[PDB]
Amino acid sequence: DWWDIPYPSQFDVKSLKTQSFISVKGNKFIDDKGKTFTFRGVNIADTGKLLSRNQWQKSLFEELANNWGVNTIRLPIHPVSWRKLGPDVYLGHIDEAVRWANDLGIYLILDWHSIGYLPTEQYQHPMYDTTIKETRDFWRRITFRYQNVPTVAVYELFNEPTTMGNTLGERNWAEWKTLNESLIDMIYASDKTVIPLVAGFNWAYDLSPIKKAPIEREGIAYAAHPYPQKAKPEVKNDKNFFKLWDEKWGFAADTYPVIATQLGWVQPDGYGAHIPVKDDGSYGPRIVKYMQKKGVSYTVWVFDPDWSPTMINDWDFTPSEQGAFFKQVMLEAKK
Amino acid sequence: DWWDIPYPSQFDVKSLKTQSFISVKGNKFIDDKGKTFTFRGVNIADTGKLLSRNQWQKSLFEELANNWGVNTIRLPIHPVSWRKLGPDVYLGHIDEAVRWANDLGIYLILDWHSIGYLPTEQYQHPMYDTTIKETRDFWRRITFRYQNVPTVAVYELFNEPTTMGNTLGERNWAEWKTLNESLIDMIYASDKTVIPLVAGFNWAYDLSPIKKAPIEREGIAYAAHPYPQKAKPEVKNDKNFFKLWDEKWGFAADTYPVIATQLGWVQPDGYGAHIPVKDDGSYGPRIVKYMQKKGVSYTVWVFDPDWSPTMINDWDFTPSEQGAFFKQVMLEAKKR
Amino acid sequence: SNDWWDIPYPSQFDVKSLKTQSFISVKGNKFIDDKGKTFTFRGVNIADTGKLLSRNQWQKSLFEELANNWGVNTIRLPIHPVSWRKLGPDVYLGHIDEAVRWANDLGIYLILDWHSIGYLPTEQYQHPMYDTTIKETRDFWRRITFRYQNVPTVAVYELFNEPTTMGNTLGERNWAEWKTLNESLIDMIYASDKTVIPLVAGFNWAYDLSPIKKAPIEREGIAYAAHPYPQKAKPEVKNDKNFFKLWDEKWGFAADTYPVIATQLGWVQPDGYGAHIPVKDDGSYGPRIVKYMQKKGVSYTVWVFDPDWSPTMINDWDFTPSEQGAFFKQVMLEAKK
Ligand SMILES: OC[C@H]1O[C@@H](O[C@@H]2[C@@H](O)[C@H](O[C@H]3[C@H](O)[C@@H](O)[C@H](O)O[C@@H]3CO)O[C@H](CO)[C@H]2O)[C@H](O)[C@@H](O)[C@@H]1O
Ligand SMILES: OC[C@H]1O[C@@H](O[C@@H]2[C@@H](O)[C@H](O[C@H]3[C@H](O)[C@@H](O)[C@H](O)O[C@@H]3CO)O[C@H](CO)[C@H]2O)[C@H](O)[C@@H](O)[C@@H]1O
Ligand SMILES: OC[C@H]1O[C@@H](O[C@@H]2[C@@H](O)[C@H](O[C@H]3[C@H](O)[C@@H](O)[C@H](O)O[C@@H]3CO)O[C@H](CO)[C@H]2O)[C@H](O)[C@@H](O)[C@@H]1O
Ligand SMILES: [Cl-]
Ligand SMILES: [Cl-]
Ligand SMILES: [Cl-]
Ligand SMILES: [Cl-]
Ligand SMILES: [Cl-]
Ligand SMILES: [Cl-]
Ligand SMILES: [Cl-]
Ligand SMILES: [Cl-]
Ligand SMILES: [Cl-]
Ligand SMILES: [Cl-]
Ligand SMILES: [Cl-]
Ligand SMILES: [Cl-]
Ligand SMILES: [Mg+2]
Ligand SMILES: [Mg+2]
Ligand SMILES: [Mg+2]
Ligand SMILES: [Mg+2]
Ligand SMILES: [Mg+2]
Ligand code: NA
Repeated sequence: DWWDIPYPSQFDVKSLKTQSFISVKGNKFIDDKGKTFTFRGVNIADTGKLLSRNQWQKSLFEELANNWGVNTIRLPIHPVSWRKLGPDVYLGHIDEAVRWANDLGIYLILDWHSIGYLPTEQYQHPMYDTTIKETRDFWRRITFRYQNVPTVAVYELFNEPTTMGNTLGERNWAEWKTLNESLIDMIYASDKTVIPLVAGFNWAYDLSPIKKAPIEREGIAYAAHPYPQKAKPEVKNDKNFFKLWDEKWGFAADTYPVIATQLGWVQPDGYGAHIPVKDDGSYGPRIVKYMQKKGVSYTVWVFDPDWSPTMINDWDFTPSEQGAFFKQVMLEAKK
Repeated sequence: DWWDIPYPSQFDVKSLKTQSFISVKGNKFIDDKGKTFTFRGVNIADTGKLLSRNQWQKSLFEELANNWGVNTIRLPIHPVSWRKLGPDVYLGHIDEAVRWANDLGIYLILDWHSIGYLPTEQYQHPMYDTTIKETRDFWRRITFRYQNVPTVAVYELFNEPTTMGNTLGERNWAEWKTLNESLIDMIYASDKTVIPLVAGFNWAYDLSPIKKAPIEREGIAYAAHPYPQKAKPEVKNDKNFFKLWDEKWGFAADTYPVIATQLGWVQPDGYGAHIPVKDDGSYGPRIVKYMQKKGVSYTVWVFDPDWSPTMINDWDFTPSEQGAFFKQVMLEAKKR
Repeated sequence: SNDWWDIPYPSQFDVKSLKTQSFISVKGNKFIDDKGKTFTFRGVNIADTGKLLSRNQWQKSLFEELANNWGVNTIRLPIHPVSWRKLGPDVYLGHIDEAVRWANDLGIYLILDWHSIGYLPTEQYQHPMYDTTIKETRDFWRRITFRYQNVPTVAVYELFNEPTTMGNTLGERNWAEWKTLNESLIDMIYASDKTVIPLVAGFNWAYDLSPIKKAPIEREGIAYAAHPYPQKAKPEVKNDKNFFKLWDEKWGFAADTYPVIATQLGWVQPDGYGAHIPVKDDGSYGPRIVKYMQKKGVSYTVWVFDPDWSPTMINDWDFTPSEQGAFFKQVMLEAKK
């Protein structure tokens, strides 16, 4: 009977090992000793995708933490999967990830993984389909459940804002800013320790609206998705890419913390190659140097052998080209 | 086939015996002879809950009208139940209630029983989940079906507005006022005889925004849900409670009619007792004294043996502590 | 797969499968073809695709009968939201593809009509068969516009059949709100295919265009809809002058400035099959509305070429004409010559 459906519960914080909260201070993330912190890690696939082939298991997190140098895993929660498993079940699996990550001393970014224009509720593909109501309810449920959990560090409100050339609606920063502020307010009402992560347009590439109209809330960070072909100089060299990246997103790191929550590449004739992820490989060192110099955090897309661009070519973790490259970067940074 | 689905029908007003319309005049409800009317009664449970145990029957209304002194029953229509039964079936059951109530000379308050913040479509619990679209459609359908029906006196638009400490959204009176005004316009386009009942924030406790920004429509009343622990005076007496009640909701009764559409208590150590309904029993006399001196209408929550605070222990109507108290209040008021 | 991550991205209609057929465009108050010649849409509604499928009447032979024997150059498809949901987008679009091929084979054009009745801003409607949301409406037009990019056969996107608040029982009718919402739909459509013709309707069931004099839709290439059923205008004395004047006041004036399509019109006898206000008439309306539209150069699609939905143009699927059917058949055959 519907009147017997129970009220929800909160994650048991006493079940966790000691782990520092991460906080925002100025343009930096800091730990609870005030030391500058950067998120460095990978995306994995949606929980439901992983479960379907029995790959949702602690051993995945152990591989990443022990052999790939990560301190962070981004979970791209697809709305269609949230519905298919159902909130109750999906949250039970996120609980597993919290325990696994906490045991390894690594952090999670929870990403509401839609692509499109939330104010008109139009999207790139049905797997990303959602509504304002459902998006708010997702964040309400997450915020309540993971109150006071240091492991869950960042709430990435809406993966990739885009109107696809205004075919989805009229992109309007004021409208999107207001909606983000509304989501932030629901979260902060419930847990002030979490870091909301806000994205710009052009699939989370273009932060330039914040130069004059930044989100008017404290404690937030900005996302950036600097895939190789987002910037399109004729002469492909460091100086030209840096000029273009500076203008569209890199400038943000001067004032706010930035997480490049997707980045990566595959050869133009490789597996799952498509605009804007095609590159000859020179992008790898370029984006890493750029982020290193600016102190930008990152999670590579994607530690999965099916979804592209892949970091691994099979579930024995055989590295792809970009996987081998980023593996060494992250291991060296962990050292 | 969908193109053969019929258009809706209106309730047959000739099926009813004579019963006065209730109307709003200034700060009072009145009947069709101008006599001041006070709604005094109870909530019963959602229709679907009652049907599930075969307790949706005229006998329930007879018990209340004959033995408990009520002149009003409030029906808390839960959105999840509206969906589960479906509109067509649920309306057929409301039609039964209308006939039963009319035959007994009592009135109905129809309550769209949600708890949360309709402008952001976020709620306390999924049983209350709704949308602006579904809420409008509920009122559209009700207004059409029950046109010119005196028995159905009050349309209580949204039971308990709350943002749960702004976890559901940012409470904003202007926005809420505007949405109620939109709903009222839909209703009044269809039936100007009905009384809309509008609620404030803090679970329909706080009407204070209306001091400066009242709903800009005539013929409405305001809800109040003055549970015992809503007001929290350090020193618990008539003076301090009356002052706090005055400030947040009682003042409204100076200017508009007010229905306390939920009130009641359970002893603090009682099975199932919770904030804000815990009380040592002194609230009963105090809230009744306050309401009586201000001429405030009321429907006790709840005449059900399961849903708390209960007025009865079982379906033989054994009164609970608050049940026994309010029964004697209502029987005495009916004789006055 | 039954796996959601394997669901393909959508595809566009194969424009190479089509015979040559001119695009129709808007220029001033006229429709024109690709030679610059003034074009007039003249044809009929048929029923919703799902209704027709249910009895195996969604057939090429229906389009052939109309094009070959009834003088039409246009068919309007009234896509009901409940049917969109019942068949599902993917399947419904596959059936629209059939219509595109049929119409192109015959050299005739389609008007695609998102066939709801009510007030989209509040998402409240006349009947559940018309029920929709802003989200679903936008998505319909997004999908349609993508699929039929660069397809001349598909000429007009009729955004929302019949705006009405039913005496403000559905919401407060408000031109500014409605204008803005139509502009929003147009922007999404134009971002995907600038060649299409959006068709915008006013209140009172797509009858009152008068608000456009000072508050027209602020986009180029727009046509306006009117549904001038016989009892919409109510002159005290029934004669040509009084009907023409009332028609010009509420909608016909629009044709002086913009192209207009009367996407529903027609009548039945007051004691006839399915008779109801506002479609009852003794027949004098037929010559009147045709004379008026021909003077103004107004395009039209009669409601409806179906034996079940009323007012009918035919009594059976052998195409035996009803009173209005025979009348309009003669008019359209003469106009085609
Ligand atoms: O079935 C089609 C195709 O799917 C490919 O995997 C997809 C990923 O490439 C895709 O990654 C994108 C992110 O979701 C976006 O946020 C970002 O804009 O772009 C990323 C790179 O495209 O994710 C989806 C799931 O969201 C995957 O389905 C397969 O690799 C490929 O084999 C297959 O043909
Ligand atoms: O299943 C949990 C619990 O349900 C209890 O019954 C509930 C009622 O107590 C509850 O009453 C509330 C009103 O609906 C609200 O408007 C008001 O704010 O607060 C009232 C409580 O003080 O109603 C719900 C249905 O809406 C009932 O489920 C049972 O009493 C209890 O035994 C059971 O464990
Ligand atoms: O089942 C009831 C009744 O349905 C009739 O068919 C309906 C059509 O008459 C109706 O046409 C209307 C248009 O849809 C509207 O846009 C316009 O305002 O009014 C038209 C009528 O004047 O369409 C619906 C589908 O939308 C049909 O169901 C049958 O003709 C009748 O026999 C039957 O009893
Ligand atoms: Cl519970
Ligand atoms: Cl576990
Ligand atoms: Cl964009
Ligand atoms: Cl803040
Ligand atoms: Cl009876
Ligand atoms: Cl509140
Ligand atoms: Cl406020
Ligand atoms: Cl008024
Ligand atoms: Cl109207
Ligand atoms: Cl207006
Ligand atoms: Cl334009
Ligand atoms: Cl009629
Ligand atoms: Mg946390
Ligand atoms: Mg484009
Ligand atoms: Mg009434
Ligand atoms: Mg008894
Ligand atoms: Mg076209
Ligand atoms: Na579009």
